[PDB]
Amino acid sequence: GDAAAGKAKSVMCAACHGAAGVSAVPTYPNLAGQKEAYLTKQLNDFKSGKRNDPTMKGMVMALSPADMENLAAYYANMK
Amino acid sequence: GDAAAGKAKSVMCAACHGAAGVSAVPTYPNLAGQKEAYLTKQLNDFKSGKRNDPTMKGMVMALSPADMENLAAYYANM
Ligand code: HEC
Ligand code: HEC
Repeated sequence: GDAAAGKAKSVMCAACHGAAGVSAVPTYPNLAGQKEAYLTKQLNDFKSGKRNDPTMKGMVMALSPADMENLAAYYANMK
Repeated sequence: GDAAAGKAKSVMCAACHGAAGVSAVPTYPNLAGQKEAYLTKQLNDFKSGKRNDPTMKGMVMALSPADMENLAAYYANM
């Protein structure tokens, strides 16, 4: 959805996925420029438990449907 | 893993993930420049069934552990 709203919500995400969506640790994925619909589905799937990862299930706990779309827009538009 | 061997096993993967690791389709992820260790984990997780996606489970059933490392290195280093 809204890239700017996503930025506002990305401070925690940046600690692991990087300030510009490129991670510095090899087990944390890069998000910069990823497909927006794919990113949204992953966040939806962590929240629902469809994709089991204890760290990310925890990170999406407080995210609304709009928040996940917005975070996806923020990373997808990274160049 | 061995990027060169990976590239040689990548024809099927390229059909959805793109010839240069950037996909054309909104629900298919880009793999280009992704972290090698992360990509390797996901492939192992599709094969073990720990990550559920009917399409990718299918795609990994034929791959050895080395093939999966090799594909990961191929995408990670492009
Ligand atoms: C570490 C403490 C993290 C923080 C903070 C955030 N994420 Fe994360 N993320 C982390 C790990 C270890 C993984 C991989 C899980 C695995 O299967 O090995 C991820 C993965 C994601 C993904 C999936 C990417 C993909 O290519 O499929 C996304 C979309 C993602 N993370 C986004 C994201 C957001 C929006 C965060 C804050 C709200 C966030 N992550 C925090 C580790 C960590
Ligand atoms: C479509 C018909 C595909 C073919 C052929 C291959 N993959 Fe795939 N891939 C596909 C989908 C629909 C998804 C997303 C599943 C989801 O969770 O929505 C994926 C995902 C991957 C991943 C995970 C990437 C991530 O960021 O976590 C990887 C590492 C991957 N695909 C690699 C890969 C390889 C090596 C392939 C052939 C051997 C391959 N894919 C084929 C769809 C399709």
